[PDB]
Amino acid sequence: DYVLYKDATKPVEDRVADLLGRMTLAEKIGQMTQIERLVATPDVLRDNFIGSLLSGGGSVPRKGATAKEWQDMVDGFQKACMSTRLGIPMIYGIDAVHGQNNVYGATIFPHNVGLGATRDPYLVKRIGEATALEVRATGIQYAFAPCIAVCRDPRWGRCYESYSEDRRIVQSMTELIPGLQGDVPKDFTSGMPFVAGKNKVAACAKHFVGDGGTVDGINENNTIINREGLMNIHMPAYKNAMDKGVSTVMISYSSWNGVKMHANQDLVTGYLKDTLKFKGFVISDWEGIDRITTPAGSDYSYSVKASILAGLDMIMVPNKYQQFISILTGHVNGGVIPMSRIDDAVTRILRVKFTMGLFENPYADPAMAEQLGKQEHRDLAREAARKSLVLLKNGKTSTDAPLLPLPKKAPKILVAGSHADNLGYQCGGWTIEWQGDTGRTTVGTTILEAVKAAVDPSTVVVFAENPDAEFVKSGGFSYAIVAVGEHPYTETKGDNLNLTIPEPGLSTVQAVCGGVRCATVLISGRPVVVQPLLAASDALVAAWLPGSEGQGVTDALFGDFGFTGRLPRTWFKSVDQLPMNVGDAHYDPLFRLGYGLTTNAT
Ligand SMILES: *[C@@H]1O[C@H](CO)[C@@H](O[C@@H]2O[C@H](CO)[C@@H](O[C@@H]3O[C@H](CO[C@H]4O[C@H](CO)[C@@H](O)[C@H](O)[C@@H]4O[C@@H]4O[C@H](CO)[C@@H](O)[C@H](O)[C@H]4NC(C)=O)[C@@H](O)[C@H](O)[C@@H]3O)[C@H](O)[C@H]2NC(C)=O)[C@H](O)[C@H]1NC(C)=O
Ligand SMILES: *[C@@H]1O[C@H](CO)[C@@H](O[C@@H]2O[C@H](CO)[C@@H](O[C@@H]3O[C@H](CO)[C@@H](O)[C@H](O)[C@@H]3O[C@@H]3OC[C@@H](O)[C@H](O)[C@H]3O)[C@H](O)[C@H]2NC(C)=O)[C@H](O[C@H]2O[C@@H](C)[C@@H](O)[C@@H](O)[C@@H]2O)[C@H]1NC(C)=O
Ligand SMILES: *[C@@H]1O[C@H](CO)[C@@H](O[C@@H]2O[C@H](CO)[C@@H](O[C@@H]3O[C@H](CO)[C@@H](O)[C@H](O)[C@@H]3O)[C@H](O)[C@H]2NC(C)=O)[C@H](O)[C@H]1NC(C)=O
Ligand SMILES: OC[C@H]1O[C@@H](O)[C@H](O)[C@@H](O)[C@@H]1O
Repeated sequence: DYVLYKDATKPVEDRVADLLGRMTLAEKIGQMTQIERLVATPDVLRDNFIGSLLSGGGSVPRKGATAKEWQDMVDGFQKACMSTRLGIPMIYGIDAVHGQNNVYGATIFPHNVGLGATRDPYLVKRIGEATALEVRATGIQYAFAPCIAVCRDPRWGRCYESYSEDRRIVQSMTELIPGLQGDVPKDFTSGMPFVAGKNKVAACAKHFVGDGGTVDGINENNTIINREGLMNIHMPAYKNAMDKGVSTVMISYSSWNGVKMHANQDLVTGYLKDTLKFKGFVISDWEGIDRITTPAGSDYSYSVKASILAGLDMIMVPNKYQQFISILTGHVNGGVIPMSRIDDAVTRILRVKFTMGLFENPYADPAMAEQLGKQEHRDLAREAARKSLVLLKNGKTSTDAPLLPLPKKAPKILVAGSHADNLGYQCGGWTIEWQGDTGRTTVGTTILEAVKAAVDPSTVVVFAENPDAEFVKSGGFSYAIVAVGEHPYTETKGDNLNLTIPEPGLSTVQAVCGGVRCATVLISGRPVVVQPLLAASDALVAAWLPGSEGQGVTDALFGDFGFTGRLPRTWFKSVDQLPMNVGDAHYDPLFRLGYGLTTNAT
C-alpha cells in the first residue's frame, strides 16, 4: 500500500510518525548511533541500521583528496544506508568550524576569536553561507558549528573557538546559524530545527553548556558557578540559537558544579528540551558518554544508561558501535530505558532528516564540487581576516610618525619571523589535521606571499626567518614586517598556564626592531604575554588565527583599508590576574575589551 513517510509532499511531523511506527528496536537504536568513517563499511552500515557517520579531525579519504573523492566516499556510505529495509538515509557530520577545514583546498576563514573582533554579525552570516557551500561541495550535510562557548579564561585550549568573553558578542555571532542552514520562515517557532534544502547544512550549537567557564580554563573540566551566572553568561546564546532554528545541539565534556553535562537530565531534558522547547536532536561529543566515569570508559553500561536517560538523542560513539548498540539494546530489553525515550530520540533525529530534505536528496551534487575553495569565498575570508585585525600600537611615542599604513613603494623591505611564511601556523588548529600543522598544508597565501603580491614592482622584498641584529642593521631596509606567535593546537593540547609565545619569537622581534622600524604581526588564538613584544615594536597587530587568506593582513598593513577590529577579549597584564573579564571588580587590563587603534585607508 501507500507509504506516507516516502511521500515528499507530506508534512514533516506526519512523515516522522509514519516512519517511527514501522521501525524495529534495532532500526531505532541504529538511528541513534553515529560512527567514524574509519570503522564504517557497507555491511556495518546496513546490518546495524546506522543513522549517522562523521569525520573526526583529520579523518579524510586520502591526503589531498578532491571534492569529488569526498562526494564518492559519502555516497558509497549513503548507498549502503539506502539499501536497508526502510532506506533511511544517513547524515554525515564534520567539524567545519572555520570553513570546510579538514579538506584540502577548502577556504580557511579566521577562527572565531578573530570573527568576534570584527563585531560584524552579517560578515559571519556570509561566512556561514560560504561554509555551507564548501561543505556541500564534499557531499557532507552537517557541520559541528557554531561553538557558542563564552571563554572566561584564555588559558583554555579552545579560547580561539569562542567569539568573545562577552556573551552579548557571542549572541550576535549566532548569525552563523542561518548562514549555514538558511533563514527561517516568518512563521517560525523558536526551538524547531530548520535547514533550507540541499545547498545548506544542518548546524550544531556547541558545547552545551558552560564549556567556556571551566576552572583555570582546564579543558573538559568543572564549571563552578551558581544557576544565575550559568544563565547570565553561558546560556543566553543557546536561546538565540533556538530562535534561529539550529538543527542540533552538542553536549559538553565539561561538568557544572561537579555534574557531568553528558549525565545532566535537569539541563538537557528539563532546560534545553522542556524549557527552551528544542525540537532538533541532541548529540554527544566524541566518547562524551565514556568520559562520564573516571577512568573514562570504565563502566560503559552506566555511560549508556546515564546519557540516554539524561536525554541525549544521538551518540558519537564513534568507534565501538557494537558495544554501544549491544548495551543500549540490553537496557531497553530489560526495561531500564523506556521505549518512550528511544522513540523521542528517534523522532528528533528523523525530524531533522526530513526537515532538511535528506530523504529527497540523500546523495551528493557533483555540480557543487567547484564551490570548494571558490575565489569569491576566499575574497570573503580575506575581508574577514582584515576586519579581525586589532591594532594595539602604532608608534612608540605620542610624537612619532605612525608606522602604519606602510608605503607599497620602498627600495628594500624585510619580512621576518617564524609566522611570516607558514600557512599552517596562520591557520592554527582544526586545519587539515585535528591539531593543525606546520607549513604549506593547503591552498592559501602566507604573509610573505601577500607582501610580495602587494608591493610596488620596484620594491625588493627580503625574507629571513630569524635574522640576527647585524643582518638587519646592514640590510638597507626601509622597514620590516615581523610575524611571530603560537603554534597550532586544539582542545587539551592548547591548555596553557603561562601564555608565553614560543621562541624564537620575541628574540626575532627584538633583533629586527632594534635595526629598523618594524610592524609586528602577532598570530595567536588568544591574548598572550605581550609587554616585551610591545616594548620592542613600532607597531603591533593582533592578527589572531586569520586562515588561508594572508592578503587580509597586508590589506590593512599597506593601507588599502583602515584598521577597525576591536578586542573581543580582555588583554591581561599577567596570567596571575586570571580569570579577569570585563565587568569584574578590580578589572586591571593591559588593554580593555573593545580596545583597538584605527587607521584610514591609502
Ligand atoms: C607554557 O606552557 C605551554 C603549554 O603547556 C608549553 O608549550 C608546550 O611545551 C611542551 C614541552 O614542554 C610541548 O610538548 C612537547 O612537544 C614536542 C614537539 O613540540 C613541537 O611540535 C608541536 C606540534 O607537534 C608544537 O605544538 C610545539 O610547539 C613544538 O613545535 C616546535 O617548536 C619549536 C620551538 O618554537 C620550533 O622551532 C619548531 O619549528 C616547532 N615545530 C612544529 C612542528 O611546529 C614533543 O616532541 C614532546 O614529546 C612534547 O610532547 C608542547 O607541544 C607545547 N605546546 C604547544 C601548543 O606549543 C610551553 O613550553 C610553556 N612555556 C613556558 C614559558 O614555560
Ligand atoms: C578613518 O577611520 C575612522 C575610524 O575607523 C572612521 O570613523 C569610523 O567610521 C565608522 C563607519 O565607517 C563608524 O562605525 C559606525 O559606528 C556606528 C555607531 O557609532 C554604527 O551605527 C555603524 O554601524 C558603524 O559601526 C561599525 O559597524 C561595522 C562593525 O564591524 C564595526 O565594528 C562598527 O564600528 C565609526 O564609529 C567611526 N569611528 C569614529 C569614532 O569616528 C572614518 O570614517 C568615517 O568617519 C565617521 C566619523 C563617519 O562620519 C563615517 O561617515 C566616515 O566614513 C575614517 N575616515 C575616512 C575619511 O574614511
Ligand atoms: C579537572 O582536572 C583535574 C586535573 O587534571 C582532575 O583531577 C585529576 O583527576 C585524575 C583522574 O581523572 C587524577 O589522576 C589519577 O590520580 C590517581 C591518584 O594518584 C591515580 O591513582 C590514577 O591513576 C590517576 O592518574 C589526578 O590525580 C587529578 N589531579 C588533581 C590535581 O586533582 C579533575 O578530575 C578534573 N575534574 C573534572 C570535573 O573533570
Ligand atoms: O570531532 C567531533 C567533536 O569532537 C570533540 O572532541 C570536540 O570537542 C567537538 O568540538 C567536535 O565537534
